[PDB]
Amino acid sequence: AAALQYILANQEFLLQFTPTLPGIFDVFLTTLGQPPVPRGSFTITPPPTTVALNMPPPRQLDFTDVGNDARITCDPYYQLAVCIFKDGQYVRVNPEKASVVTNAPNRDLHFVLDLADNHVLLYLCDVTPSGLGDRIAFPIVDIYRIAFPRNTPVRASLPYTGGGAHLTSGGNPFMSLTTPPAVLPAGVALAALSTSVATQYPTYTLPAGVYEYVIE
Repeated sequence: AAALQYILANQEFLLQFTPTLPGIFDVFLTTLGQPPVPRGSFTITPPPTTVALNMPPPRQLDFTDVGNDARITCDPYYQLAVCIFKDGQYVRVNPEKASVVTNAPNRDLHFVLDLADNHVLLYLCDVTPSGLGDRIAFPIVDIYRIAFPRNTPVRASLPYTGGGAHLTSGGNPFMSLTTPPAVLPAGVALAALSTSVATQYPTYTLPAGVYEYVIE
């Protein structure tokens, strides 16, 4: 926005300008006959854009399809804003699990928990440009801190395309991360909701159980 109000008595023009784009604007003299002479330079200014993740409000771990509300405090620039990296650029999040949704307080993230997150960190990331992370990315430490209770099941999905056979309940191997037939016990079953960073193998449910999230 630019606003221009003519004030006779005062010989002044009110200038309301938006701090947007870096730019240093050159102004020239107006009075009648319009003589060749400049006055100087006016500077337009880049915006404060901060994006901050806020805690899931209940102390409760929604390891289901509903997941949980990890709110965002953002200056209104970008929606559906979770990312990681792809050979040289950045690779966009699974669309099921990373639902930044609704005309709630600010930006509301309803994120489906997954053990994947033991061998992987995501960033809350600038969407709007044809390039990711210009108006920053928020390293989402908050989500990585996944807990393993022995009363609500734990869902695990292919954390990346490498060999995670070492998925273990006190040592014993289970539904290993990428292997020709995994050891599916009587408390495990595969999660139709393909909440996996990768295509090859989708999410499964491990039971009420503590599992060592390890690679080879």
